[PDB]
Order: sequence, then structure tokens, then C-alpha cells
Amino acid sequence: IQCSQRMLSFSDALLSIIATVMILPVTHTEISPEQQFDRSVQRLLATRIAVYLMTFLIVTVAWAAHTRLFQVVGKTDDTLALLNLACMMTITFLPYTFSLMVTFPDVPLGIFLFCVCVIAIGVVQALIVGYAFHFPHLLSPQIQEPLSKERVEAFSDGVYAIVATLLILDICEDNVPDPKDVKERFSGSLVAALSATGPRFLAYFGSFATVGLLWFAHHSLFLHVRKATRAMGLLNTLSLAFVGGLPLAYQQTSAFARQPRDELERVRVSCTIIFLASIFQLAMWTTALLHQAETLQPSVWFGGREHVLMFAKLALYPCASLLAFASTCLLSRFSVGIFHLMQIAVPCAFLLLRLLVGLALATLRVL
Amino acid sequence: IQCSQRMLSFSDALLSIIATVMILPVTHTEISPEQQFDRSVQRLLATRIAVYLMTFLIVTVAWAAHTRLFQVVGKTDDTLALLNLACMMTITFLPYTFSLMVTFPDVPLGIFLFCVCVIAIGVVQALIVGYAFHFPHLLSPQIQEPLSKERVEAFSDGVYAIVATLLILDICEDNVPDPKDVKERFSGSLVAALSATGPRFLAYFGSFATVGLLWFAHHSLFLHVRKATRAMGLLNTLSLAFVGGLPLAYQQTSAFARQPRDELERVRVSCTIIFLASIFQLAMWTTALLHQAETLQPSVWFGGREHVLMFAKLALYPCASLLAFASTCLLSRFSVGIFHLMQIAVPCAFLLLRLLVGLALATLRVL
Ligand SMILES: [Cs+]
Ligand SMILES: [Cs+]
Ligand SMILES: [Cs+]
Ligand SMILES: [Cs+]
Ligand SMILES: [Cs+]
Repeated sequence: IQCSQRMLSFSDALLSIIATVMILPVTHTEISPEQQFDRSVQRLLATRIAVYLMTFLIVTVAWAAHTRLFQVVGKTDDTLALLNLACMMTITFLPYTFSLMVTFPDVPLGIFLFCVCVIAIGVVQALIVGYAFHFPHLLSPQIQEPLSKERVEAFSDGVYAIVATLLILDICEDNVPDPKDVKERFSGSLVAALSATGPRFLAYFGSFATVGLLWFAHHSLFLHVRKATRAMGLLNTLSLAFVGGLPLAYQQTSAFARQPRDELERVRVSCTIIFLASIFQLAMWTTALLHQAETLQPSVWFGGREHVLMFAKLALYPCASLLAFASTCLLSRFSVGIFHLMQIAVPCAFLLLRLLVGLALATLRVL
Repeated sequence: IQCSQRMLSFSDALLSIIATVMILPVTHTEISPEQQFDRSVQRLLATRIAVYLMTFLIVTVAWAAHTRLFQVVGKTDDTLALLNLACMMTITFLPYTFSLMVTFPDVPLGIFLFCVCVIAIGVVQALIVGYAFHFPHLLSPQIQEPLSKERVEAFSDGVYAIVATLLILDICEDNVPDPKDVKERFSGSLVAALSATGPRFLAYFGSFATVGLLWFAHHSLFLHVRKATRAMGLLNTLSLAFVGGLPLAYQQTSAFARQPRDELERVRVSCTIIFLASIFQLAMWTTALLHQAETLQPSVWFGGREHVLMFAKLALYPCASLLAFASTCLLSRFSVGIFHLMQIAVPCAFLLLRLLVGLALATLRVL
């Protein structure tokens, strides 16, 4: 009998990466001025977004099934480890089946391959369960539907890390200039290319700050969570699904970004993505507050010491993105400036959150 | 005061992904028949491999510095969490500095940016240390150079997962056919395209099996390790660095693979990569055996119950790849067949390792 922590952690990392890499087809979508007014390319972009969401949810379902299985397994062995590796191999091939299905929906080949993959996952999991029940010592103590917190945490961490890596790869792809381009612009001057590419560098830091602050909010939330209910897990899955779309909002090399579009439209899309990513974390927090005794620690109970702090932590980004979208809709003049100011201000608010909470609550109490 | 497990796990995941994504430039290298005999493209491929190795080692050094720092920190706070996120942001920008340096080595801009990034990492880490020492409660109990095992495990898991994801992405990119291609080959027949693309599907399973079995060996090794010495950490870093090259060996869409080359040369390259990946794990095992009392559990001591099993587990792949290379060099006729037979046999040997060890040792004892 061996400990099963590392095996499940590796499974979580693999599955998170597999679920998050479904956004790449969306990022690489190409639209040009010649095809700007064509309907097919717009419909294709929309369908690709939908496909990304569906594939993310499928991979998440598979991961949850694996977690429920290894909650009963408990202790792993060499045989069970190899069988879990086979199950991971089977799950990883789902992306290819869905790619085939997307390329050829009417043809039944992709459907058959997807069904065969699901059936292989099923038989492998059934073999693992039968092996564990055959040998009592392997099973968990309780045997011999809240999901486990550690698994959810690992999956979320993997998703966020992959998003950040996508951002930095986009920077590495776009910002670097070519020798011929440098020579044509100026007489072999790279300082000038740096001067021309600085805003891109700063936008990268802004995007990474956004992702890191969202992760910080999620981490602070799950630190205070005694138990994670199934509803909280579903809301977390939705939040992660909409977190995977951040590259679509904060990428320059992406063919998606390189299309005829107005600045206000890009700002609106990015704000909507951020709001959708953060509102589901806020919903997790509220749902946990409903059943505070079981799903939360005493500190974050209603009227607790850190309740207001956590509420502000999780409501900072949603309210800010909603304000940015409202400014885009109403003012129509300073929207981009408001969005950039918010991008650079939300970090500062996070760093000084406790002092702001204190001063605000004190001022409201006095008056 | 808050627990620092999840923060460090997220840092490990991010840094592992960042270190492993340095292989992508190598995979996307293009060589054509027109430029087959040109020296520049071959030299470029070699230099890109070297650059990948160097960048991996740099990111690993940064990760090790962070681990040594947070061994003293112990307990994290909101401020320390945000500062660690800033440090991760700074480390993630190293890829871009190195890309600029590669594109323009003679120009000093990339060098200056790299130095500034290192200096920013330094100042952020110094601020974290001063903050922790300013507040005694945050520091670890021991304060108020063996690396931590959990961090190494997480980093290795991330690297392996990213390799597997690269493999599956390569499959998704190449194997899927286009509608026009299907129509030109046959009268709208996708079953025929499947029949033509089957060997690629099977090669994917072979490559994933290779990666998963290497991970299984590493996991079995670290399960029995009481303490991880600095030398073992360095050997693990080298093993991971040479594991990142597996995509170069098991990818079809990669422009690297799409070049004029003989089958025997590809087999030799893949075998060399696998041998280099596994021999360093074997070296970790031997180095730990030297100081068995401190670096190993009683089971794997010399003459232990699981010593022979672990030795076989960690020597299966090195010996097999060496045999495949020797067959390539000597026989020159059935080398590819031997390589494929080995690819599909090593998994079976892993699954039946205990029975083979038993029968072999018994036969040797009797005779
Ligand atoms: Cs974890
Ligand atoms: Cs992870
Ligand atoms: Cs971990
Ligand atoms: Cs990881
Ligand atoms: Cs990628």
C-alpha cells in the first residue's frame, strides 16, 4: 500500500492543462478586413467559443469522476497507479475526438471515437474499483457528495498557471522584432523597437496582475472553507471555465485580436470575461455563507472578523469590471482610460484592502 | 498567519510550465530539402537545443531560490502572498528577455532586460525576507541544504504533464484531416482517412506510455526517499530537462520532425533522449543508495525487500534504449522494428515487473 497524494496531484495537473488548452483554437481564429463583413467567420468564432466551453466541462466531468473514485480507493498500488495512468491516457485523447467531431460533425466517425473513449474510461475505472474491492487493505478506512478540497485547489491552480503561461507565450511571440524589421524601421536600432513595444510589456504585467489577483481571491476563499459542497464545486468549475478565456482578452499575437474591431468592443469583451470569471467566485462565497456552519470557518461567518474583508476581496473585481462596462456604454468617450485606470488600480486596492475596509466601515458607522 | 502550501504549489506549477515551454522554439524549427545541405539551419537547430537547456536551468535556479526562501518564511500572509505573486510575475518575464537575447545577442538590450529582471526578483525576495523577519510570528518554528521533497515532486509532475499535453496537442494538430483533403483523396470518405491515420494514433499511445512510465518510476523512487539531498535535486533537474525533449522525439506535426532525415536517425535521437532522461533518475537512485541511512527508507536499503524491484524499475528504460541504439548501430536492418517492439514491450514489463524479478532471481539462485 502506498500513499495516493502525488498520483492524484499529477492527474489533477494533467487534466487541468488538458481542459485549459481547449481555448487555443479560439485564440488562433483569424479574421481579416476582406472577410470582416462575412457571416461565416463570425459564426465560426462564436461556435469555437461554445466548443471550448463544452470541452472544458467534459474534461471537468471526467476529473470529478476520477476524484469520486479515488475517494473510495484511498491507498494506491503499482497496479492501481498504472491503471490510473491508462485512465489519464484515455481522458487525454478526448480532445482529439472532439476535434474530429468539430471538423466533421455530420460524419459519425468522431462520435464513434468519443463513445469508444468514454467506454474505455469506464472499463478502466470499473477494473480499478473491482481491484480495490478485491483487496480490502487498499480501500479507504471509512468503506472498510462533497468533493475533496485539495483536488479542486490543484485543478484551479493548474488552470490559472496555464492561463499565465499562455499570456507570456503570446508576449514572446509578438513583442520580439525581426532583424529585417529593425533595419527597415531604423538604422539597426533595437532601443527604438523597445520604445515602440513598451506598452505591450506593460499590458503583459497588467494581465498577469489580473490573473494573479483572481487566484489570490480564490485562494483566500478556499483557505477559510471548511467543506466544499457540490454546488460550490460547480460554481468553481464555471469560474475556471470563464478564467480560461482571459487570454482571449489579454493577447496581442492571437489572430483573434488581429481583426477589424473597435477599441470599445475589445474593452467590453475583456470586462465581460473578467466579470464572468469573478462573479462565480462571489457566488461560491454566497452559497457557502448560506450554510455557514458546515461550509465555512468561524472567522468568515456573518458578523465575523474577516467576513467584510473576504466580501471586499471577492467583490473588488466584479464591481470594477461592471463599472468599466457601464462607463463604456454611457460615457462613450473616456471608456478606454477608465478601463486602464481600473486595470492598474485594482492591484493597489488589493494591497491596501484592509486599510480601506477599516476607514470605510468606520466612516459609515460614525455617520 | 496562513498556511503556505497552496501558494508554493501554485508557484511550482507556474515555474514548471514556464521551464518546460522553452522546448517549443525547438519543436517549431523548420528544415526543408532546399535548405537540407545548408549549414545555417543545422547550426540553428543545435543552438536552439542548447538555448532550451540553458533556459530550463535558469528557471530551475529561480525556483530553487524561491523554495529556499519559503523554507525560512514558513507561514504566509496576504502581503507575502501578493509579494510572491509579484516575484512569480518577474520570473515569468525571463523567457521574453532570453528570447530577445537570442534574437539579438550582440545588441545589449536583452542583456540589460535580463539583468533588470534578476534584480527585480532579488529586491522582491529581499523585501519578503525583511517582512518575515520584521514580524516574528510569520517565521518558521526552527528559525524562531537539502531541498523539500514536496516541491521537487510538484515541479516534476508539472513538467511531465506539460510534456504529455504537448504530445496530445501535436496529435490534434496533425492527425485531423481537412475537408478538401478528404474529398481529394476519396469521395468524401473519413473512414479511409482514419485508416490512413491509425499508426499516428497508436504512436501517440506509445509516447504517452513512455512518459507515464518514466513518471511512475520517478514517483516510486521519491515514495521511498526519506530525504532529498542537493545532489539528488540536481540530478532530478537534469532528468527533467532531458524529459522536456521527449516531444522532439514523439511529435509528427512539429516542423522539427518534418525535415529530410532517415528513419534510423530519428530512432537514434529518440533513444538517446529517453536514455538521457532515465539514466539521471538511475543516478539519483545510486547517489541515494550511497547514503542509504539518511536518504532512503529501510525497504530500499542494500539487501532490502524492494531494493531489487526499484533497481529494475529504474533500469528498465535505460537498458532498453541503450539496446535499441546498439541495434541501430550494429544490425542496421531491423532497428526500427526493435525500437517499436521495445516501445510496446517496456509497458508490459512494467506491469509484470514483480513476477519477472521473482523468476529471474530464483533461477539465478538455483543455478
Ligand atoms: Cs496540489
Ligand atoms: Cs497544478
Ligand atoms: Cs503538489
Ligand atoms: Cs504541477
Ligand atoms: Cs502551447
